[PDB]
Amino acid sequence: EDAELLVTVRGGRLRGIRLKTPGGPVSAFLGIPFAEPPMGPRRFLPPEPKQPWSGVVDATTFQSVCYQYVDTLYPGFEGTEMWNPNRELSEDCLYLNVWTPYPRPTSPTPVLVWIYGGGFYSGASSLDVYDGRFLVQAERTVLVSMNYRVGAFGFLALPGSREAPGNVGLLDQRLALQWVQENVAAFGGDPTSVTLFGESAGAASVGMHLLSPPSRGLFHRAVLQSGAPNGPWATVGMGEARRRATQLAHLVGCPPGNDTELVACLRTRPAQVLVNHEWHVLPQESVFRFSFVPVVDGDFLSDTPEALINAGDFHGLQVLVGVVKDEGSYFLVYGAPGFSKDNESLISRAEFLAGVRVGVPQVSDLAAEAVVLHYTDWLHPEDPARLREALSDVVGDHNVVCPVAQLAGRLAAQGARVYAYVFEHRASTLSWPLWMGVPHGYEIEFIFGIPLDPSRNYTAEEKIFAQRLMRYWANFARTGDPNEPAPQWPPYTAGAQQYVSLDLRPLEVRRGLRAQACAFWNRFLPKLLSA
Amino acid sequence: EDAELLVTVRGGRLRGIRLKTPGGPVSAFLGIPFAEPPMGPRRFLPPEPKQPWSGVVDATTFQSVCYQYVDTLYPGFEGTEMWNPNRELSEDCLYLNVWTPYPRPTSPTPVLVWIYGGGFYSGASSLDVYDGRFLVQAERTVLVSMNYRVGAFGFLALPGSREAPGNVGLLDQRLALQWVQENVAAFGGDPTSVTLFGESAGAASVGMHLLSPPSRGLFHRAVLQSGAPNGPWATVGMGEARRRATQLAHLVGCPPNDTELVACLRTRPAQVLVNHEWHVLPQESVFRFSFVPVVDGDFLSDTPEALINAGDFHGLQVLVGVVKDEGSYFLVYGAPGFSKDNESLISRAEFLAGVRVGVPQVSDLAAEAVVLHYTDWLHPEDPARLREALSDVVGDHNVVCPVAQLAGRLAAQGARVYAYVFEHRASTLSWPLWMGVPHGYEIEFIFGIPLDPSRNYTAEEKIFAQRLMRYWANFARTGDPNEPAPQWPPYTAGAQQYVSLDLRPLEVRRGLRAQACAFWNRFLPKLLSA
Ligand SMILES: *[C@@H]1O[C@H](CO[C@@H]2O[C@@H](C)[C@@H](O)[C@@H](O)[C@@H]2O)[C@@H](O[C@@H]2O[C@H](CO)[C@@H](O)[C@H](O)[C@H]2NC(C)=O)[C@H](O)[C@H]1NC(C)=O
Ligand SMILES: NC(=O)c1cc[n+](COC[n+]2ccccc2/C=N/O)cc1
Ligand SMILES: NC(=O)c1cc[n+](COC[n+]2ccccc2/C=N/O)cc1
Repeated sequence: EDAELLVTVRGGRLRGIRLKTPGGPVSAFLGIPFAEPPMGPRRFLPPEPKQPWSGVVDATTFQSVCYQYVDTLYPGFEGTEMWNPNRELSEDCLYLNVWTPYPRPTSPTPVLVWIYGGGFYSGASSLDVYDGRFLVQAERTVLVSMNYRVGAFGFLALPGSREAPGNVGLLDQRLALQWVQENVAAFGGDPTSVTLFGESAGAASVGMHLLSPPSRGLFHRAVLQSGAPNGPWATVGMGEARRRATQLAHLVGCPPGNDTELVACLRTRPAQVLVNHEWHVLPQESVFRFSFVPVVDGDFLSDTPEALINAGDFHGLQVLVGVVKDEGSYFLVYGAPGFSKDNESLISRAEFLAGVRVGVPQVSDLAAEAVVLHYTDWLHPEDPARLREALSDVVGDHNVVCPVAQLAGRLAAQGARVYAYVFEHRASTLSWPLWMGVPHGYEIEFIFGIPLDPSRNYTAEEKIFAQRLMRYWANFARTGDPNEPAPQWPPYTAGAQQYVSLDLRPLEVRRGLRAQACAFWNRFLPKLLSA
Repeated sequence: EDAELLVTVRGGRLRGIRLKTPGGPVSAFLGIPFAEPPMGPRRFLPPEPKQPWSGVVDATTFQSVCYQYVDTLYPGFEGTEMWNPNRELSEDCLYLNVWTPYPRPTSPTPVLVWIYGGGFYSGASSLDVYDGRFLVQAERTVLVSMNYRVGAFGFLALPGSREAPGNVGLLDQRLALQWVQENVAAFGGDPTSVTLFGESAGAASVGMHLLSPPSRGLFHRAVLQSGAPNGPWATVGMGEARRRATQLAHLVGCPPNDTELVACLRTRPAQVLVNHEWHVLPQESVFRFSFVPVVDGDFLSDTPEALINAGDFHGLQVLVGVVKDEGSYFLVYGAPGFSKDNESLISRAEFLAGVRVGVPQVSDLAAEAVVLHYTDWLHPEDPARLREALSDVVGDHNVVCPVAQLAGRLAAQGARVYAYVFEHRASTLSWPLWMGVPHGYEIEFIFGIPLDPSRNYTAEEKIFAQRLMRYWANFARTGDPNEPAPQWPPYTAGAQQYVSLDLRPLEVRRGLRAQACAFWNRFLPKLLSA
């Protein structure tokens, strides 16, 4: 028996595997149970901690993907299949993974904890692009990632009720963070230096842990990649969540009233059946809206994330935030009129005006025209190419860039040191069409060092670029500064608004995360909706 | 005596005067009475045609200026005094002026009619900058200008009442226009070729004659320089007009019945009325005027905006334009932090205060949309950028975008439109350089004032003035400013082409602040409704 692959955590003993990487070996503990399986009577309930076990649990492979919708838009196409479950769908999915250097570190080492995205309805820690072996080998870091319940299984809420309190998917993440504090030292890891990093809904989750006091004590730095908790999609009100919880029950057949009788009927339904109706709940066919997301309940989140962002004191905290260059294009192929991955998507003006209401759903007619005013070039009001880029900017700015910018500015002004980036390299292996640019999510594979995988076909240049980005992230985890203690990465402040661009070229500093556009979304448009 | 200087019109005989020019003489007939003096019981009443006279009317000097406020803000400053009255004030002021070539033309000659501006509260046809001798010597048209009543005397309205129906200053202009049709031929004019041209409130007046059928059959072409009938300042509703008239009565000690109140105002000396007209404004503004044309269903059957969108304008040729910095002039009269004697480098708090002063409403959220569009959010506190931005706010809202909207609607409904931006700063300009090319400082080049050797213009500016007089007169003859050479293309709603007028040859450009004007003409209007 290899002593390096045997570790004792507070619940019992574990056996791991030695993963081969180009640089050398790393120790992986994949599929460690951290909660009791949330099934049967435990569906929709907060996670119960894993009861201790006798013997040795083999943590040698990724456990099941939490039950979730599978995207069928472009079957067999790499650009969509890379995000689809690469394990079996099961409600028994509350397992986490740990990567550590081989041999185990002598002194305590800082942790990265990955929270995957997927619109709070999908995602898994087992995806190839989340493979932790390259980061941990290259930077001698401990990487942890966990599965959390998505969809109705994680975020269906009948607020006030004990059976469907909502936000249990977030509590899954919290329990995993609690697990990291009690047990990461056994893997040679430092529980006093734990950096959350996540992407999209993962980034939004990271932010909600920043705004929830019981979670704040579990980590010390944050990285928010192409997402934020204050995005118009990341939360719902109690009333909205309740209306979506019972509408799901009705299309499912519940009841054939009491909140307990309602959810008890929901528990008798097979998991696939909830997934298949999940959607038909949204008040409007849109893009960038998701049926079951965290609920502003007064518990996990005492107020809305904006109220909390604005009222928070963030001294002693370090944050790394950023977006891709073309946050918007990925979502337009999924339902906006005139768009496909298989043509140039040169839309008409009528299609642009229609796409605006799909991309900015649930707003007054006056609000929609303000969007049309600011994003139309009135010297070329009908140029199809400009209309396509403009719609991409609309839903990209509204959903991602402007929420991230708003967060970064409040954090910087209120005592946190912020660091901002725009990821602008288009991978040589990208399967999406050229007009989509640098789409949402396609910096992840470079942060995890995927180009170092000999199985893949990235250029030698892209490999060096991943090694540089891995160093930035690890530098931030250790120091809270991505800079090497070489062009300097300046902190982001509300005034200067400095960020750097990430591509094959050296770091270049720029100012403003779409400052003109985001002034519309973060300053004016809220005051239009009140009045 | 000189037979060229004697002309007989319907009302009787007049005697003119020969005037000199560096290119030869021209004939002037200044101070021709075209209406009965609107005094005493005729105050606020529509003009009555001048009754025939016996004898010879002396038409050798300008007549009195209509009673108006006099600008006392920078006493003795050229840039100020050039617009102030240069003749004595009087309610006896309804006179017009005719300039013809010398000797008088034998064939019918195209006629230009000038309507001065001055916010509908001031102005005079006698001002040096409106001297017609150069235009008519160089281009051999007939030129006419009239005085019309301004302020309360021209536009005080008690709608419905007969004692103060409003818009009589516009009727003064119409009456003079009727006078031209009946009498311009006696000077060699062609009443079948009358081009209206005016600046600022005069341009808005021209536009209103475009939209009023009784005026429309009285001219053939129109030039609107830095003004529109659809400006947020050029018209007023019936209710707001009535409120302003009654407050002015209260301010002058009149109570408080339409008949009794007009009667009491008729007893007040004219200067008393002038001293208070500005105090009936509901706010502390720039670019808003107490007594302006009223939309009452008579002169204007509807709002100028409504009449523009409904109009068929085939067979109409219009010349429209603005100067480069329409807003800068108006900020030294009240925007916080501005002066002509400093660089006016304002702070954000001043810029924000200056937005409520430039765009008098809405009361709460509309102000927010303006500051959003006009802030550079990478440089939100740069004073130089804020000075320039508040100038754009005032200029766009009040002039540029009303012009752009009129031009687009007229073009898309059958009119041939020519658009210009005047971008030359005169070497003689007395205003500071941060004001650029201010509002009003294209006129002197249009009237060929640089040709006067007594002034201090350059050789390049004299050629520029001659080129401008040629464009305007070309348009008055043919509806096309182009010389029958880079070409001035018509302005269309899609291409939005215009030319820059400066010492360089014509340069074609697209868009009269297309982005800024989308906000003012498309979004903002909808915001108010909801
Ligand atoms: C670009 O493609 C979109 C998407 O539809 C295509 O139609 C398929 C038959 C196939 O050829 C793929 O390229 C795409 O999936 C086009 O939008 C469609 O247009 C048709 C007719 O107007 C309509 O019936 C569909 O409903 C439309 N789909 C959507 C999502 O709007 C678009 O016209 C194409 N643009 C081009 C060719 O310039
Ligand atoms: N629960 C559902 O049925 C359901 C259906 C569709 N979507 C939206 O999915 C489309 N989509 C839209 C944008 C990006 C990705 C994807 C697909 N990801 O798997 C969410 C839930
Ligand atoms: N009666 C009025 O509305 C009114 C408005 C403004 N002013 C004075 O405004 C100053 N001003 C501002 C801009 C141009 C000229 C002048 C001055 N008049 O010659 C007088 C009367």
